[PDB]
Amino acid sequence: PDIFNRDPRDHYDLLQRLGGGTYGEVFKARDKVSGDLVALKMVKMEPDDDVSTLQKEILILKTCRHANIVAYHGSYLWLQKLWICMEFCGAGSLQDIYQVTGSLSELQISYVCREVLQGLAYLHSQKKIHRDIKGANILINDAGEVRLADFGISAQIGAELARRLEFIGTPYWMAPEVAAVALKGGYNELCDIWSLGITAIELAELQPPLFDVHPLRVLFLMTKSGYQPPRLKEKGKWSAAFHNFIKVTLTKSPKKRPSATKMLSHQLVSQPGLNRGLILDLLDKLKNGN
Amino acid sequence: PDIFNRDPRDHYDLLQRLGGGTYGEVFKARDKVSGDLVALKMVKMEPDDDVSTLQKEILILKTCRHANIVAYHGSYLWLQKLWICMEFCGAGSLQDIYQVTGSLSELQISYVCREVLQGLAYLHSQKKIHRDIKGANILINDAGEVRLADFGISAQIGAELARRLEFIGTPYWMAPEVAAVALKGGYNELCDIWSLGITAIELAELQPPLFDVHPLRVLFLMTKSGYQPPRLKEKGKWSAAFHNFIKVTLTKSPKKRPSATKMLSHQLVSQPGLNRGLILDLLDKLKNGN
Ligand SMILES: Cc1c(-c2cc3cc(NC(=O)O[C@H]4COC[C@@H]4C)ncc3c(N)c2F)cnc2c1NCCO2
Ligand SMILES: Cc1c(-c2cc3cc(NC(=O)O[C@H]4COC[C@@H]4C)ncc3c(N)c2F)cnc2c1NCCO2
Ligand code: NA
Repeated sequence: PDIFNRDPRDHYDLLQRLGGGTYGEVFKARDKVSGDLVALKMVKMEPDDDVSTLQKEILILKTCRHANIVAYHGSYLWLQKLWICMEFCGAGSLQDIYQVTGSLSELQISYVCREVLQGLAYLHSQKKIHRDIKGANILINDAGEVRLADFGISAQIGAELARRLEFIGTPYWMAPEVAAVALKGGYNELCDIWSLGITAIELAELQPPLFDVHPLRVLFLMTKSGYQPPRLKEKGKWSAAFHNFIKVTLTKSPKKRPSATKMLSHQLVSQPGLNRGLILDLLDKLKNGN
Repeated sequence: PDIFNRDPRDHYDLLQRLGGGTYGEVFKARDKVSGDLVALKMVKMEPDDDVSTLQKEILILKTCRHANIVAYHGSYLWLQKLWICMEFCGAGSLQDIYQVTGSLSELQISYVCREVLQGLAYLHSQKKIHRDIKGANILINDAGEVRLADFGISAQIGAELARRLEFIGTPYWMAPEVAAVALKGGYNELCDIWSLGITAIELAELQPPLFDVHPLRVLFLMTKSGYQPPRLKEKGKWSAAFHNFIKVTLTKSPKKRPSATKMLSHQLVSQPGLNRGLILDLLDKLKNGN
């Protein structure tokens, strides 16, 4: 896959850290030669991470042509630190945008959901799971394309699972079923479908349900037997299709939750009038206001 | 249950913390009146905590009279902290002991296994799961009795989760199945039967299996398909019954792992001659070598 064995700072200059920690170590950078702006993500490499596996995963990312996946431009290995070069989105995430433009329109939310579903179906078709669908992780590039970042690499999943070990504690005494559950963490492809439903509410109300309750209490609320899937709080403001999209995506039982493929036949994401223009208006509103 | 809503510092002199963090906030203290030594566990309360659930949970521990459960002496609620008064064990945990005496004999381990099984049977009958069966959490009072601690109350569960929130992330977007797993769902009480089998090995070799391996790598191995349940290293050193005890307690599938009650019929734990005299000898060995 031709992963560079060079210090990426040999070719780029870091300008700005992105995400405030929510993205990890991700930087806005400038191609020294061409001056092009890119995003460099640094995935710390453990000695255990087999570079043979890395090469296979990077090849998959390099050959990706899906319009809803963040563009891969190359990668670097230097001092056991893997760097991935991708497109830089001046607009950033949808969270960066609606924090300025405000509530997104139903059609705009519909376009976003359709595009994210298309991307989710591509990831799921590779037996990948995103696990963190949310406004902060859906990116709008300068051309108005909705894209998800594909970080399906063992070194990244290993880092996430490294925090999961600090969460569950020491494993030496754990039963196999406890270790298996803790490892998977309940994450399954259809969990991205639920997360998208929540995101649609986030884009519609500028925050997810129960955001006014501190996390610990929400975890106990979510896991009550009678926990009910959230809904939009302003009925009249939205069509029956939007409400139904939420109802269907936010199915409590994973077995009965529809896949990304099936969801693409839903009225809200199949309706006429969904075109890139909707995002170009949003970008205009962000750059120039009212 | 009469949870005294007075300052417990008025009735006890705090002498020294216990456990070095593994037990949380625990203090060896003295009753200012009777002079008896006690163990106080300080649980951080949330301003949200439902006090009705707390009372219902303390009454159960108060009316507990099981010989294999640490006695409950009373509790205090003060300045957003729940203090639980219990008996104090001058010898500490089996871990604190075998780190000085060396490995235990098969007969001593058999006695510890029957008593722990007795305590587990009680907790499992209450729909409670210990989850932390290990030498560090098996206490030995001066009389040679083996006792498990019953901290099966919501305040403690929330207390421990609040400490681990930094390692799991925000929950607002998580699907129900993901939230359920993060809150220790997905397995049975039989996981304690496994943890005791590992503990039996721990008491005989001073270490759980694979202790010399990185906890992350261990987890991966346990989840691997062909994972072999651990066994005792030196076969000749132990009886056929002890080996079988390990074999059945370390059954891979939980659907086939016997219950605490069913294990109490195993030869190793139903053999005559098992009494606290075995531990009183270990405590003597702890006091003056040999
Ligand atoms: C989303 C993500 C990324 C990631 C962020 C990017 C941000 C931007 N742009 C941006 O942030 O712009 C704002 C700052 O300046 C103006 C805007 C307000 N561009 C490209 C990115 C890119 N390719 C990425 F892969 C990297 N790692 C991640 C995640 N999700 C969580 C798991 O780890
Ligand atoms: C085990 C536990 C406890 C707990 C510890 C106790 C320690 C001692 N004694 C002791 O440690 O003595 C040594 C240090 O000094 C001399 C000895 C070497 N006595 C009574 C205890 C008692 N009743 C407890 F409930 C409290 N919270 C816990 C756990 N397990 C993890 C979850 O939270
Ligand atoms: Na062993």
